[PDB]
Amino acid sequence: SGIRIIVVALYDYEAIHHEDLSFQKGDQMVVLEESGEWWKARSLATRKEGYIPSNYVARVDSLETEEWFFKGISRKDAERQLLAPGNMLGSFMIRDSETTKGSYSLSVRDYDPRQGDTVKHYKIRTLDNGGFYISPRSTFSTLQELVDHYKKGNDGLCQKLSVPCMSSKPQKPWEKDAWEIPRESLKLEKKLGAGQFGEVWMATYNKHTKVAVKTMKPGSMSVEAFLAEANVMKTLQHDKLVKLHAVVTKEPIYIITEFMAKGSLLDFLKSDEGSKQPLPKLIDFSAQIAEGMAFIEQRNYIHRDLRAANILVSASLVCKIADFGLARVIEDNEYTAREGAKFPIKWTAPEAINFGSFTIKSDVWSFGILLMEIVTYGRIPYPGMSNPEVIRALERGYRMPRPENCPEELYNIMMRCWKNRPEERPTFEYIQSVLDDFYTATESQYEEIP
Ligand SMILES: Cc1ccc(-c2nn(C(C)(C)C)c3ncnc(N)c23)cc1
Repeated sequence: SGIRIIVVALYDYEAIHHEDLSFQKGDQMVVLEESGEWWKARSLATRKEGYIPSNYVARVDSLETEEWFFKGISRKDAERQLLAPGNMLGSFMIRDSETTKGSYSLSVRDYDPRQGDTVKHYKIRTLDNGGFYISPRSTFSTLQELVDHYKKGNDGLCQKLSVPCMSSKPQKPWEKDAWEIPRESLKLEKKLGAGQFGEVWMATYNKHTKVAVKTMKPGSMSVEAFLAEANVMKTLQHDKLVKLHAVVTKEPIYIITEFMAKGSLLDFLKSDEGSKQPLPKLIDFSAQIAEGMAFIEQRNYIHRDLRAANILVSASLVCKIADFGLARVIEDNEYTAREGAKFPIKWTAPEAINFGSFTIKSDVWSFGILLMEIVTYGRIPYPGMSNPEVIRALERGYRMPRPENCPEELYNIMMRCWKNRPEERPTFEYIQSVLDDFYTATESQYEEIP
C-alpha cells in the first residue's frame, strides 16, 4: 500500500544544486519521488523537501548502514579493494555471496612469504531458524557478533579481523537532468591527449566538478546519429566502463566523462610504474577489461574499437573501458570502409574489415590483440608489418607468435579469440571466467574453516 518510505543518510551531503537538499550522516528522510539517480525527499528535521543522491541513503537499520558491510561488491573487487594501499593485515569486509545467492561471505586480508599479501574468502552459512557461522563450532546469532568474535583472535581464520576495508565516500552523482549541457558550463583547462577525430581536455563543470572532455572535430560525425548512440552509451553503467556524464550537441561536439588520473592503459604500461606491474597484475587488468566486455556483451552493445589506447586507468589502478560504440558514428569515408591510416586494422576482426560485420564476436578478436598489447607492455601489434600485409597474412593462417614472457595458457586464449570463424571465438563471459581464476592453480576459492 501507499506506505510512507523512510531512509537514513549513509554520508553527509552538501547541496550544490538549486533544488538540492543538504543532510548530515544519520539523518532520516521520507522519499517523495524515486527518480533514479536522484530522489526527491523530505527532511524529518526541517521538514524541507529537495532532491538527494539515491546512493547516499538506505533503508533504516538495513545491512548497508554497517561499517563492515560492502553491498554489491564482487569477490574480485573485494580483493582489489582490500589489497589497495591503506589497508592492513586483518582488514576485512562482509559482502553478499556471489556463489550462494542470499547468503554472505567474509573477505580478509592475509599474508605469507610465498604469496605475499593476499585476500582469503570464507563462506558465512545462514542457518534456517537464525544463526551465522564459518565454523559449525563458533556459531552466532548476528553478523555483528560474528565480527566481534573473530575480531578477538582469529579462532581458526587465516587472520584476526582488524578493521573494515578502506573506502572513500561515493562521488556525488552528476547533476539531475544535465545530459545535454551548454558549452559555457564547461571550463577547459589543459590538454590531456590527442586523437585522429578529436582531442581530450581536463575541465571543470559549473565550477564544482572536475571532468574530462573529448572534443570531436567538426564533420567527424553525424550529429544526429551521434546523439542517438550517446543515449545508449550513457546507460552502460558498470565499474569497468568509464562513466559518460553529458554531451554538448552543437559542433564541435563535446563528450563529457569522468576523469581518470592515470591516462590510457597504453601510456600507463609504457610508463615507469607500468613496467613494474608483475604478470599476475597484467592478467588482473585483462580480467577487469574482460569483465567490462562481458557486461557490454550482456547488454547487446559492441565496442568497435577495443584496444589499450581505449582503456583508461584510475588512480587506484582500476581499468575503465572507454570509447565504446563511438566508431559507428564516425563519418570519414575511408574509416567507414575500414581502410586508411586512421582505421584500427591490426585490432579488427577479418569479417568486420571485409564486410563491416561488427558484432560482440569481432570485439572478442580485438580483445585477443589487446591481450598481447598488455602482456607486452604496450608494444604495437604485428611489429613491422603494414595493414595490407597483416590482412594478407591472417587470411593465410598467420597469427602473432607467443612472446617469451607470455604463459602458454594466456596465449591459448588469444588464439581462440583469433579464430577466423566468429562463432568459434569464446564469449566474454567465458573469457572473464578463465582470467578471473587464471591462478591459484587447484582451488575452490573458499577457504574452508578449519
Ligand atoms: C569519451 C571519452 C572521453 C575522454 C576519454 C579520455 N581520454 N584520455 C586520454 C586519451 C588522454 C588518455 C583520458 N584521460 C583521462 N581521463 C579521460 N576520461 C580520458 C576517453 C573517451
